[PDB]
Amino acid sequence: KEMPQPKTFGELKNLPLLNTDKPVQALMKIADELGEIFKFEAPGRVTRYLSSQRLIKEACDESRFDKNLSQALKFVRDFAGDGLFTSWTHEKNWKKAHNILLPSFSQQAMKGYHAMMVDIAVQLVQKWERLNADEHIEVPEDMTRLTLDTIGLCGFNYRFNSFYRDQPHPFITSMVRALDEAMNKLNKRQFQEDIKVMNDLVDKIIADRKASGEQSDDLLTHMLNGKDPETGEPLDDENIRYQIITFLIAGHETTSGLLSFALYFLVKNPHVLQKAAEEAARVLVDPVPSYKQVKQLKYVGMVLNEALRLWPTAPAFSLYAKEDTVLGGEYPLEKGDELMVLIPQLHRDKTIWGDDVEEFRPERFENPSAIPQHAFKPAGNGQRACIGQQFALHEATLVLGMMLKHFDFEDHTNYELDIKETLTLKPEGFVVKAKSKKIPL
Amino acid sequence: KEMPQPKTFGELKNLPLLNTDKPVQALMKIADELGEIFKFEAPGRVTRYLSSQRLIKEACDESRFDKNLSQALKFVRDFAGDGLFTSWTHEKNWKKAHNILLPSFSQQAMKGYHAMMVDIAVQLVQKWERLNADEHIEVPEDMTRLTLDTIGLCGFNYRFNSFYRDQPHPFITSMVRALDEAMNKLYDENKRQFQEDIKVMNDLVDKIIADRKASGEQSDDLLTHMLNGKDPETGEPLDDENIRYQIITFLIAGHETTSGLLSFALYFLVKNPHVLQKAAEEAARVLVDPVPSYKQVKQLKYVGMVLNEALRLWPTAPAFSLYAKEDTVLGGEYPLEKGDELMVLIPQLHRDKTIWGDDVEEFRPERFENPSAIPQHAFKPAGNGQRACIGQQFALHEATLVLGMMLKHFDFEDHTNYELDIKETLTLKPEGFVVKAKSKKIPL
Ligand code: HEM
Ligand code: HEM
Repeated sequence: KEMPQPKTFGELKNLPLLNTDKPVQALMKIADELGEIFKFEAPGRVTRYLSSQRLIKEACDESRFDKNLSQALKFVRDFAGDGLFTSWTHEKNWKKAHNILLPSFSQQAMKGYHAMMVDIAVQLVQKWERLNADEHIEVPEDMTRLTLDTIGLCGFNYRFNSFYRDQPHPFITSMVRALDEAMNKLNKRQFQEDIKVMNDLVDKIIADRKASGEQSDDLLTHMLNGKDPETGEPLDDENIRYQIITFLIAGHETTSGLLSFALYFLVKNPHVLQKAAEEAARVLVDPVPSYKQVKQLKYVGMVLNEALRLWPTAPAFSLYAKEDTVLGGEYPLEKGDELMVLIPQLHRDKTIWGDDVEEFRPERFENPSAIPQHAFKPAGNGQRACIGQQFALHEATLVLGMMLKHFDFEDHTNYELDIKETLTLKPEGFVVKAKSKKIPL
Repeated sequence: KEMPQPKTFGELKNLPLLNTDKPVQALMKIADELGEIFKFEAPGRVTRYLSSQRLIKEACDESRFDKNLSQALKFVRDFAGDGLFTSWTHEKNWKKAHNILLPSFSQQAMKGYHAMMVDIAVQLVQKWERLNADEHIEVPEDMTRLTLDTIGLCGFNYRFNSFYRDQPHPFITSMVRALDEAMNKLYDENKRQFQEDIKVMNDLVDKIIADRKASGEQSDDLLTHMLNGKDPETGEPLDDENIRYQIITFLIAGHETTSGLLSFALYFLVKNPHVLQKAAEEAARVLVDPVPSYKQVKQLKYVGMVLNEALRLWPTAPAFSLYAKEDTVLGGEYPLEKGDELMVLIPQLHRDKTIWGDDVEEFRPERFENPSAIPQHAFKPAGNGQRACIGQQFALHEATLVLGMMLKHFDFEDHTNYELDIKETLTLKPEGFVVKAKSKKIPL
């Protein structure tokens, strides 16, 4: 009944324990030591970190707990505003935007984003095809170039052309500078300038599209044409801007991290790589993969789910108790008390996954119906789960499938995993050499 | 712009594509080929079948579309008359009965029907408790015995005593034969028999109304409510003949839709043993008294989710008809003229993958864990708007109660490895579904 709590530093409470470049990995070690629930305090704040499926399934009951705007989300809200990710569930724009955008993020909707995803995918594979013998690839760097550009094209038909440059388009620079500044807060002049660079570009694109009247296959067209069936209202131009900035912020790094971690696990487990590469060869028989072919990349999808099991790229999400309640028959909580779900620990719960939790075994996802409810939560929970989850997996399955069709990979530095933490996780410094199989592209 | 339509074969039009006694299932396969809307013609008519949530939301706009009496409903009107189910919305009795009966069908009103539901539910349990080792249960048959008797007791305090008989009470025999004849019409002896079945139904129900009025007895049934209610709008009460039509209508409209729901839920539970275990775990944790209380039925959350998921896959009154009130454009692409008919294909609506995900055929009650998050007009087992099922709270309270008791008292075996066979009439049901129950020996 008494909750464990790690070391306290007087009036600093537990804050000093997170004065580190890798706070989630430090919290996982605290979960290692204290078990399924621990208390964590900062000067005027309290949170309880949950690690076991037993307690997390109760936390995921939406009649009892709702998404909380953590301090990180409040700082990201200075530029993400009231877009989906940084809104309270009871804010009117959360509901409006959710009802309008849901159907445009469905698996069926991926069919209309497929060609633009392929356009950027092909640009990445062609870059690697064109490398000389004395060169290597910087994985996370190229995966981020890919994901940013794909979200810019599918989101608002805008080309960042990140594969044509050494220094990123100026929006990307301000966006990543903006996000790092908000994560560092856990400058002001630079922060305000970076907000303006983001709003100026996105506002201009929205004003240009409304002027032309053109209809394309992007999310902006859907937002300009959508009407919330409940209120009957469309989103205004400011909120559309925040949704756009939000797709980029929430989707670019989580998705590039997944691709980087999946390639990492594959070069470290050659037998799994070979099985995934043999599926890619059999399925992707055309020089341009089709939507239906990506859907048949089943083992590739299993590789991606297992990479997400071990290193879910948006690793913690925050909840608040809606009313007074008791968690797991043991821990009484009051209305408003906050819970943090530590996804990487949930995904290491030996009572669900077996004792081999640290092993990379995509075969765990062979039968998706066997995974207990709330045991696997890389996309968060319920109505506040990631709306971009079908987009992210289609993109990553498409791209990983193409990589495996076209190249053999070498882990030429015997890379040592070093997980860098920002809003998201990624394998910093991960580099490979790819040798082309010379297959038509 | 042009409406999709299946191949036409000269003067037979699209009729050769429905050479079946299971047209909704056949129609769902055409929706799978042609999409969210298709026109369907036969020499006699023209209708448009709608399957996506996006166009069904527009068809559900009551200022543009209203309930159409299909031909089945017109044939059923010969014995259901101007009861709520077979009336046009503009008929005076529709609006008077609607206003008067709404408060007797609310959730709150279920509190007063609860004891009578419990009465018939205990008889079903006792029947199954008393079977010998070598026996099995006919599911839709017993479920239909239960619903008819529950509707009879709660509707007009009449006991059909279906669990005491091999052959139903004469009223039931006549009602079900009258219904069958109505659907089969979609013959001189059929006609004479149909007039005899109408007289059996009317004579009994008229006699019971008259006995009630002559005694002044006040009971907990819908008949008392209709004898004493007055429409707040016109200030008038229902007359005796209309009261007879609503009693027949409750039985017609409620018996097989509700029995079909229970049968399909038990079918999905025995084909999905992990779900059945989770549901039975809730029934054991919640139903701690000898017989369930109203409050206990309301706390059977997972049991209600199982029932909703069964209604998502196989909505037991699967299609409803609408007519355009005025000229209008549907979905910004399809112009309709006043009077044009639409059919809502409920099971196909319920498989719209943009709403529910790609896994639409799976039985997963957890899809209903947070009802408020299901998109508007995505789940429509009770029809739409002011013409929606007035008996919906009654049917869900009954089913939740009965399935909760089933799961409390017995373990179930799908001893024939039953192959799902969906018979279509006015409703759906798993024809021939059979099971063995093993008592948990928990006394009532
Ligand atoms: C593998 C990649 C991804 C992962 C692991 C991921 C993870 C998550 C998680 C854990 C949440 C919930 C956060 C919370 O509870 O506070 C979330 C929400 C969200 N994500 Fe993703 N995400 C991914 C990709 C994307 C993409 C590609 C997009 C957009 C194109 C996107 C847009 C969003 C949005 C808009 C929300 C908020 C939804 C709402 O609350 O209504 N994400 N994501
Ligand atoms: C799960 C069981 C049930 C289902 C799936 C169901 C379904 C429906 C549907 C879809 C409609 C609309 C028909 C149309 O638009 O043509 C309807 C109407 C109706 N149902 Fe139900 N029903 C069920 C149970 C009941 C019960 C138990 C009763 C009575 C005790 C009942 C009585 C009625 C009546 C009177 C109407 C006509 C309402 C009006 O138009 O004013 N139903 N039902």
